[PDB]
Amino acid sequence: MKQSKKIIITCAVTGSIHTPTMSPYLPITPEEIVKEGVAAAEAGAAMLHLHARDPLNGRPSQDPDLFMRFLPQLKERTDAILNITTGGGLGMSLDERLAPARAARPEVASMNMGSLNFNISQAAAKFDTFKFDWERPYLAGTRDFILSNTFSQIERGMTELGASGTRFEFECYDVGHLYNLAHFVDRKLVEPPFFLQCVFGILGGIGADPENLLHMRTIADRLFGQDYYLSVLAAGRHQMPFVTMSAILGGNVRVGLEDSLYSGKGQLATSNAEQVRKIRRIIEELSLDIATPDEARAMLKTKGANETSF
Amino acid sequence: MKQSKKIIITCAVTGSIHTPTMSPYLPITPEEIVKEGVAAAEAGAAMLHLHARDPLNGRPSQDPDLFMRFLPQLKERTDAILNITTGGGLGMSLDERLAPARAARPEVASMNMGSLNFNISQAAAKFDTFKFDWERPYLAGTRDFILSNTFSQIERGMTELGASGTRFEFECYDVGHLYNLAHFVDRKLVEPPFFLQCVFGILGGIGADPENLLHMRTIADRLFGQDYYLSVLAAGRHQMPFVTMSAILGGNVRVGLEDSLYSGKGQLATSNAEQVRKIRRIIEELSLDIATPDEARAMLKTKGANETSF
Amino acid sequence: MKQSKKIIITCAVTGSIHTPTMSPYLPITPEEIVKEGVAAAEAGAAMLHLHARDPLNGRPSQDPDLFMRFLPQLKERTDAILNITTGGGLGMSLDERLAPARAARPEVASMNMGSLNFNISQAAAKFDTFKFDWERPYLAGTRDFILSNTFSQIERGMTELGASGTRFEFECYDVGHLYNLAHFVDRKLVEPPFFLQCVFGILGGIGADPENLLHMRTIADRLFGQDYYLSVLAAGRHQMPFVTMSAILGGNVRVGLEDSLYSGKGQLATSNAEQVRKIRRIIEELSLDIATPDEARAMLKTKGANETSF
Amino acid sequence: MKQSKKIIITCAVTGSIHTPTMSPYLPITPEEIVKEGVAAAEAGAAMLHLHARDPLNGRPSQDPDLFMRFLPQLKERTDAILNITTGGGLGMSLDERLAPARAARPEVASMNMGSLNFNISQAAAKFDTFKFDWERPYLAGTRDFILSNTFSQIERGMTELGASGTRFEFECYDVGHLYNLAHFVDRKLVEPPFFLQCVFGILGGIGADPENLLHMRTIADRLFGQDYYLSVLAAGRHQMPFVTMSAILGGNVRVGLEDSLYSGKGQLATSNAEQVRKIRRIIEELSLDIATPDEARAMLKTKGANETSF
Ligand SMILES: [Zn+2]
Ligand SMILES: [Zn+2]
Ligand SMILES: [Zn+2]
Ligand SMILES: [Zn+2]
Repeated sequence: MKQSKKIIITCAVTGSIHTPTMSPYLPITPEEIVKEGVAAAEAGAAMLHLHARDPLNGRPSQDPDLFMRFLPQLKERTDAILNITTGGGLGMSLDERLAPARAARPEVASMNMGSLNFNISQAAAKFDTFKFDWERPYLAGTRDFILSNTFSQIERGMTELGASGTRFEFECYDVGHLYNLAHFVDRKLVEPPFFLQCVFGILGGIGADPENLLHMRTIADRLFGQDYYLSVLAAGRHQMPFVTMSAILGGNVRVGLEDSLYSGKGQLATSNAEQVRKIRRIIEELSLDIATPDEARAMLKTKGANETSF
Repeated sequence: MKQSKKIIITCAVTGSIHTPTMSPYLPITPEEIVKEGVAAAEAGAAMLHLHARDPLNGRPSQDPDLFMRFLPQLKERTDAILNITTGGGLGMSLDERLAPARAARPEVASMNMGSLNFNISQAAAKFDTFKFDWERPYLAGTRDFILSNTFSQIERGMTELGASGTRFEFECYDVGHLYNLAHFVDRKLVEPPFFLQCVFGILGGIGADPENLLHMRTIADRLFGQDYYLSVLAAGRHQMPFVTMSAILGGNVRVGLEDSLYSGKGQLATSNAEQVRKIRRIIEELSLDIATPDEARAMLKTKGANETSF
Repeated sequence: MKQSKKIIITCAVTGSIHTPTMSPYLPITPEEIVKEGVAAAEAGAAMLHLHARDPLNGRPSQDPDLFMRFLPQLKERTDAILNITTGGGLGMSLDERLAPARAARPEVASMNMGSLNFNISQAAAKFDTFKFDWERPYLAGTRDFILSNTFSQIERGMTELGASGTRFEFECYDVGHLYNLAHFVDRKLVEPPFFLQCVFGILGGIGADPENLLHMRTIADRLFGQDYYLSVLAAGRHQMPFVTMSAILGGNVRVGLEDSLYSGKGQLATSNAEQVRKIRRIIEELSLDIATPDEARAMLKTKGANETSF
Repeated sequence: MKQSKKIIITCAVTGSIHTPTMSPYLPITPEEIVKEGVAAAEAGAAMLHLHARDPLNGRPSQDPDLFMRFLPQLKERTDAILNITTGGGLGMSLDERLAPARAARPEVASMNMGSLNFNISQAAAKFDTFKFDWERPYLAGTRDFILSNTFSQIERGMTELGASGTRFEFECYDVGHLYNLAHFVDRKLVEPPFFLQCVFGILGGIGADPENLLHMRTIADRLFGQDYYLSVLAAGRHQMPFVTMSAILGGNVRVGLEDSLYSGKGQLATSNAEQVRKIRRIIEELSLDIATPDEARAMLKTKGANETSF
């Protein structure tokens, strides 16, 4: 693992797992996404991980037109690296999923490193009523859902998006995902540095037990040595302890309303900025420091803000 | 983990990953499966893990009629526990996959604990020619293949097969599979003892690095304490070191031509019995001992040989 | 490991490793020790780990008369649990080392769980001049020094101090110390709960690599299950990351000028209270909470503040 | 860790922990040591780890004259590398301990990497009577014993024995010993390759739990990368499982009556050769292979058999 002299704080603004019923502070409209992205960047986020939602009901959408209603606006108001999801909403085809990144030609895109069960159905039991008709069926339908990323699908994404100079945020939900990445690294379909994002607490993925983070770092060191950066995200209540653990291990951090709707125990976060501010305070207490957007670009070896199609 | 006073040697006779071109000793016909199963049992295998193949070309098949051409014969010639696959051939639907276990009502059935990429396409590069037309497309098609076991699919299998008194061999290909099992254990859809089979070396699953075995045991201890038995299988050259490691850790062992076509380095195994004999010799050198079929039945708490439908 | 609903912050006020030349803020006199202990307790320290020093030159001393110049004063000004060292100054005999605890009959005493090389000689290279004649020879002499705690010595300490109702802070500097404790636990010379203090970063002990903390917790879980509390201290720059890691793992924390002379990177701590305040802020950011002295007494099952001989 | 293409089998012939009462097959006289060393070498031992004993009563002795009654004889009858203990008998001074290696100028000498409690007193409870007067007091006296290896002592041994071209077998009884070695490696007092011998199961050292071996390998990889060879020994019943684990991990193996008096469960070993033969059979079952003495010399980079003073 390459030691992160300056820590990259990534903010995942809204995602596609949480639904409108779950929090009145979930960013939905393009205008809310811009406002939240800017606030997160101003709090210290060097990178913004972005999904789009239907502006009226919050349903996940990979419509590039919705992305074009916030990407240019974010670019004009902040210098944060704009990271586009290729995961999108649960149930979308690969064509739908790659559309935004293909249209935008971003500096960074997420790249899910394996197929797994992705079960968020238990969340539905916490709510007796739902604001929109799509929410309960969406959550319930995940009991029989696989977030698909076959070796052929990964290779296609790497080839098509790699061609425009995109660098990837490799999302690794389990130990096997590290080995899946090693397969591609050995075939030279991606070049170092590898930005490895370990994901904890999803039902279908690796659990949010600390031993799992240290284990994944040990395996990543064995497979990739000094050619990778560690980043960490964890679901809900696990977010702060896991990203603090990452900082301590010489890694990078991902926070945001996509991953947890809470600022702290029993308290809904009113903004992405609250979580960015919190992890930054923790980092500072540990005598560590954060990366600026341009320091992050140099770490990830991105193509530059001026080379995108927005 | 419950310490295995007597070690269960499971023999996986033929499987569905290896193809006829790869070895002339791959058991194909029902008569070959009976002969091999009996030899494996006589060498010390307490349990036989079974798949069927098209008798003419070796193509994987979950036709219950093919199973009925070897199950009664095995039952009459050995007292080994007959474990029926619910994985079957790669590309089969869940209906096809559950058919043999539903017809046979076996003491044990395999139960795959999560969805994963299952890529055996690299095997094709080792052979310039193939005996049968189905082999190359089968292997190549795995680049875009997911061995599907959604939470809904797992629950269906547990409910339908649990109803006939079947005990499961829980196949865990990655750390997330342990957490997937814990979900069901917490909901009481399966009762202890849990026979956990950790699977190493599949491209799409956890790699065959020793640290992965000890890590999975640590996590299983945290999730299940004294309610589980550890078993281990590893692909190809990793088979013997991994099953020896399992024995040393107080676990059980799985060998067989399903998992490795080799008796030792650079030597094709002429029979399943060769591998069973080898692991038994290693066990004996370590001052350990193997379980008889009935000792295995008492460990797994099976319904008994007389309660099956064959 | 028993989960620490409320975290015990222990403050090690001065120790015997750091010398006066190293910081003008090192507490030396009994009056400085009282002032510092009170400030640390008021900042949130539930327990104070105490050593004495020669009031004129700061040389470590296990003279019970020096302890009696701060113990009654601390008892009157705070309700913090007073933990007396049985380690004392490097080079002292066991008779000298046990004298303060034997005289004071404290609620808690430290108990070093094994013999190890204890080399602090490298610290001398950071200073071209020393305030007092004893400092350089003290540090240099540690190259050929063993902090002695033989099985006979440990048994004597446990027997003599156990007789007065003392509970022990078991100081474990390496993995073997856990096994040394297990030997005594199996012989029932100490009763649960076991307050295990893992010590990282001493040359001669286990290094300050995160993997070592998680490993020691895994081994402690195997040896002691639910009968122990985890506490952690780390030398110098490692203090804050290690105690934060402990908090995240469900453990307790030890800070203080005994272990690190710094408040943060490149900044000498002016008081023990600075470090207590810092770890408390980190704890609060993680949505965790600290234990009051009486909550700590209930956790450790101490004899009570009124049952000491001061 | 450097992968051991050929495995070095070291045979520790007699040691100083086991006493004559414990087995009639314990090698005592110089003639017995020669006979046993030759048998062990002929069974496959590339290296012989040697201690001397009083020929009449078996009491440990570091008298160089006793070593000269077996070293020339071993050199003439086998080409095995002769490894001389600098540990010797428990209770000896460093002067006594270094005498044999200083006189012999061997290719290899053992080098204990830290001070620890070394308690073998529990062995006495297994015997109601003892053959010789020295045995019970020797064992009982270990309750209050430290195997001393201070940083000054280690440096002296490295300097004095390094001067004659000796390579060291670094005996590491706990994780802290790895860090102790790193201190010397960083100061260039020893040059690569480092032959690291991890020692499990001594009361006062790290316990014989498998996790401890994998952990020590992880730490050694972090501290020394590709500059070291792993070797393993374990006490009594732990010997075979631990050395088999080492083989599986790409390490080397140490067996012998010094470490275990047993050939297998409930069976006293009649000769060192029995254990060498057993580990060699296990190695061969795993499709691994052993090193010849000269292959071992090339691995360890020894000065050659002709450059010793015997
Ligand atoms: Zn996302
Ligand atoms: Zn199968
Ligand atoms: Zn202290
Ligand atoms: Zn020895």
